[PDB]
Amino acid sequence: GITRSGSELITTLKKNTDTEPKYTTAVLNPSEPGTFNQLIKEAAQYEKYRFTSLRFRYSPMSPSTTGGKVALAFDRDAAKPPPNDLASLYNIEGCVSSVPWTGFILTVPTDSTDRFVADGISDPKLVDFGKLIMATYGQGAAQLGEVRVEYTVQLKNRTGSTSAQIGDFAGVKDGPRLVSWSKTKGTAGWEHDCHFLGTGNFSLTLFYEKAPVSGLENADASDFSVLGEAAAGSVQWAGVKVAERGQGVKMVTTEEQPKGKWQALRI
Amino acid sequence: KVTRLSAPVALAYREVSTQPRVSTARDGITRSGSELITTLKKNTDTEPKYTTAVLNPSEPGTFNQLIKEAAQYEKYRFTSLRFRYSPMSPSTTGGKVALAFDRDAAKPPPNDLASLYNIEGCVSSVPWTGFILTVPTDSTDRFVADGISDPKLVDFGKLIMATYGQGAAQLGEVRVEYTVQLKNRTGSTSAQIGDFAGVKDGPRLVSWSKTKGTAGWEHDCHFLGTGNFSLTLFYEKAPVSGLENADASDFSVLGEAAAGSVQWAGVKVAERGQGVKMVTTEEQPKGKWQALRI
Amino acid sequence: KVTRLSAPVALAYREVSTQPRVSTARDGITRSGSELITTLKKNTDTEPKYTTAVLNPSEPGTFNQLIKEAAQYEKYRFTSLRFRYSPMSPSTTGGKVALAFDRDAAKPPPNDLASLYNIEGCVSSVPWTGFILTVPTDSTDRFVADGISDPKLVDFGKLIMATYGQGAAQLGEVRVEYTVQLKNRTGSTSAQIGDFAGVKDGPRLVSWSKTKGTAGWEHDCHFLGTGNFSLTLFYEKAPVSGLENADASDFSVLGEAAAGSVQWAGVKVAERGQGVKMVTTEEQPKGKWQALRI
Amino acid sequence: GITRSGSELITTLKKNTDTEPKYTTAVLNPSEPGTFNQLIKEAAQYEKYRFTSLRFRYSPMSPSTTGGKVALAFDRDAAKPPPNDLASLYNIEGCVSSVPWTGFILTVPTDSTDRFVADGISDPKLVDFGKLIMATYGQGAAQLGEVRVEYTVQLKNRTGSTSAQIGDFAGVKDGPRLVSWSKTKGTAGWEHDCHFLGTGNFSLTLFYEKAPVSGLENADASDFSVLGEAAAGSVQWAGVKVAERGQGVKMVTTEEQPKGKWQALRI
Amino acid sequence: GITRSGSELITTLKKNTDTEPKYTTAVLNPSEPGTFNQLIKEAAQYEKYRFTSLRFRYSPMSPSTTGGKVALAFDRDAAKPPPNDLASLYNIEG
Repeated sequence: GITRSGSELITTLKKNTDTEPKYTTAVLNPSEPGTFNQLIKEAAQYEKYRFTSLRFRYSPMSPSTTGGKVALAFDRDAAKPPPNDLASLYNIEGCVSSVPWTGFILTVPTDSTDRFVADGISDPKLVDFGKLIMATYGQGAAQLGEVRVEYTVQLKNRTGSTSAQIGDFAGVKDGPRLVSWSKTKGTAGWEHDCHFLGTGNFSLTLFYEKAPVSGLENADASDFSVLGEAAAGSVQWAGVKVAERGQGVKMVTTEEQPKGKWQALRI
Repeated sequence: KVTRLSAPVALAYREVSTQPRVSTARDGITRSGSELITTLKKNTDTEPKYTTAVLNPSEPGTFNQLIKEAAQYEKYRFTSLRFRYSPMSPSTTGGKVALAFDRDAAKPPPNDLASLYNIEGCVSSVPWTGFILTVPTDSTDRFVADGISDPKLVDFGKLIMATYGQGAAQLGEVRVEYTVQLKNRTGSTSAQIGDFAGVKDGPRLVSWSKTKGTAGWEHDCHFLGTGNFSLTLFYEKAPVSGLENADASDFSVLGEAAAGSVQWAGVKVAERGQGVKMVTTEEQPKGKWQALRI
Repeated sequence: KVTRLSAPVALAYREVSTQPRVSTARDGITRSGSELITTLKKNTDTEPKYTTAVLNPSEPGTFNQLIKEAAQYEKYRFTSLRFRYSPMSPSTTGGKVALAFDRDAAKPPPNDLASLYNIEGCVSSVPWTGFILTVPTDSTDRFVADGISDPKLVDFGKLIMATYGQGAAQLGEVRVEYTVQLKNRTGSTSAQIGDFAGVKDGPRLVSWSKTKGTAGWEHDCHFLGTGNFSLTLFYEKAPVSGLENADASDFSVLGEAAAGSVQWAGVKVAERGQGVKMVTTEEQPKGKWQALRI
Repeated sequence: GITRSGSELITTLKKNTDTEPKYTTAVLNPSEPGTFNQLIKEAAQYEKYRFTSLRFRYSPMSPSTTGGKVALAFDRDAAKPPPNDLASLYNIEGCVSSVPWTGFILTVPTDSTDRFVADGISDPKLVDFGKLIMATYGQGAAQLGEVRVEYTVQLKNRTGSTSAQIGDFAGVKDGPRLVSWSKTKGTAGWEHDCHFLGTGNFSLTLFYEKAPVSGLENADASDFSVLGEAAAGSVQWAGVKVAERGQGVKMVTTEEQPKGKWQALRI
Repeated sequence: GITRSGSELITTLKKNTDTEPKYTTAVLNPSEPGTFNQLIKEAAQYEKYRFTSLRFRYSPMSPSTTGGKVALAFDRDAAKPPPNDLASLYNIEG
């Protein structure tokens, strides 16, 4: 084995001037960028880990003239519906929400079993502890604060590999059959779907034939870079910068599914 | 007290996650609190406004984690139980957050304060601070509700909480510090199944409600027990209505009407015997139902 | 921690006026901090915004009282150095005031927080409180910049500071708690004089910048060292322009153009090698200049 | 520090049915793939080393009905012209050539100074011992044999980083400005160049506009996968499987450099 | 527990007068005859094992007037596609 130590800043939160919290539950595993954009680059050479240190601080950068709460407590079982309701939240360890005008920390009893990261899929339970959570309920106005993850990991067994990703459609069917980060659904009335399952800035590159409707548009997205035609048989490219998990981008070509091909590298 | 005081802009607390503790045979088991009973919500108005919540080993609207170990017993205790206004909202907000229990856990809250401010409990404070509440608990082997009954011989009394203010916020939260005694070994429950057979009915497997009808068919769908429930049930000629309610707590119907369908609701009662009803003709035969407590 | 907290309306501190202290020959001198490195200014916005300031015995934009005793030495230490957010602005204001150093005192701040909130330093807090910051200092005989160089082999790394908020105020101020080691006895400096002779030039008296040109006359006016400087200089056919800048820190030009004039500027650099330039024809002869560090 | 042990097979040799040897001199440094394709993957986290064990064997896999010699001796000063002539070779330790129908070994007196690998450039002398050599002079016919490098290394100081990827050409110039593995040169008479600086199986994906000449052809290459047009404005893809460092692939489009864009992910 | 010792002769190989290897990957487990025709008869009375000794020899019964290579190296993870290519092979212990 090798090791590490934290320094990440896992997404924020945003007002809530409402009477029911509202959660951003973020998942924890050596490779889940939506929780590690700087360490998901050294787990492409190993498989298994540790944790020995990891805590989340509500940095505190917003005056007191604002208030409410900012729940923040982890639940091993990093996967299952957040509740819907507080008490529900306020009953699951973690413990610790405080107001937004102060500086709090959060800590987690970490174990000691040689768990494996996801070069997929699996089951969200045998591969990673559990997701994190964060709610905040208030009404007085502000852009609360930010947090990270204080940690120290153990990456046993020397491996090495990974990426995102080339995924072609075959007139009858498709083809994602070589590491993901996006799911490509379509919404009928052809207008389509071009998605994510992972989080970070990417380098798209791809797909083609009948350069129709459009292409490479985007919606719940981060920066876009398209240097293509349209193509009616062309080539294309873009750089995303996402937001929280699952942000989407899309084309526009007819009616019913066959096309060409693509490849999505993470970067 | 004297001189110096710091009413901070902000004050706040940090509560955790109560993990539970328990005893031999002697003729009983036990417990300890950790629940968080609903909140409150502003009140930027000049008259309080109450959420009165009922107390009994099985009334989820006051225990979502202990109403799962009273399906094997019947009778209890209390030895410890207090409610804290956790305090998670700055001082730039204010008013009051009344909070005092009344044995007689069932009867109209008043309408007015003084009325409230005259019934022990005592203790409201402002929303920017952390307060606690405590209750003189007795010592009689009382029974939980595998129904219905009477809201008085089966459970101490409901709790209350008001808050009157106008400066803006989502005040705080509370729970129930407790330690119970669950004698007599029993075991059973859920949401009770009771079918009507065209000639007659059928409640013949543990209660909490009595189903009377008032002629001019408009009907009756009742309780003998007290707490939050999970209804689930009954059907055939989906008539008139169904699942309406009157002296009731929250209702949840996710059915048709049905003229042959299926249905569901969650109650949150008030004091003993609150009622809900259908509407289907004239003279009694129907279908079936099952009422689990929860 | 627990219970009670007073986030006062106002909190404030009272700092004085550090008078300095010093050692034999052995092969060195020493120091101790007391500087107040620029502030910050609101940010009533949702993305921080940084003033990253560079650290080296001579970089005034980080030492206006000690960059006067490194004109006689070359190499140092650090044994003590921390930055405090003095705290002089009521709580009726809020947000954050990031503040953490990164050895590698040169490289783009990010653009984004997490990015910031992932680089040690650690420590931002709200603006209505008094915080401190500290840095694990090493132990290698590093050299100051009588120029230019490379921003990495000559100085640890720049400091940073962000603050993101919206409630209104002129937050606070900070300095640098330190104690230095200035080995090797040298002595010299100012703002370096380097003239071009129609056939050739002339840098022949201590550096910090290299003056290249890129054909298509548009030119080059550079650095090999890092800190805030006082330019002063050069002249004759006041052409194109002059004293423009690109990968630069603050610029101060109080000249003509000149077609025979005089000029001046103050830089505040970034990491090593940032550039500034004139504009005059085609092929190299001119006049003269002198670049003092400060 | 960490450590290692050999198992590599450094290129062969090929007849020589001629009267003057002929050398393949191969350079030695923890990271020089042309001498380590399986260990140049764990020096992107350190900087400095050892050697404690390292020898080259002429495996012997070719009958005696063939003959000559297979010189094979290392020279610390791993960089300088091989000679031109034998005696020259037969005067520089190493020692040990034998015939091709036998099994020989080679060994090297290894030192003991904390030397640094090349995250570049430098000087070929202060960063690595010296290159290896191998000649063989014969005329009787065969594909002699193969060798490797018996070793055990020491990788001090914990570091971590490296590589050789999206790289666009801007009509005036290009753009590789985000991690390498290939250098794109062209040979005039437009016929072009599409290269490597790294080694492994890859997932290409990319570039486009005037779909000319060709595209994605290959030459000193491993498996190719092109699922593009040509494109005259299209899109493309391929999977390489290289050989030793620097194998090349190319397009064909005119005369003088501007085009479109590309991205090369390692995989 | 009981024990054993080898002596099996696991299939051969056959020319390859070609420029890309070609593999016969054979699986290892006390009962997988395609790797044990004499010991898969005494594991019908137990369940679990060991290994303490096991090596494969290329007996050598063919003159030198013939040549090439005969790769031969095991990979714990006794199941997954052989590659397609050498280097691929020539990178996996054995």
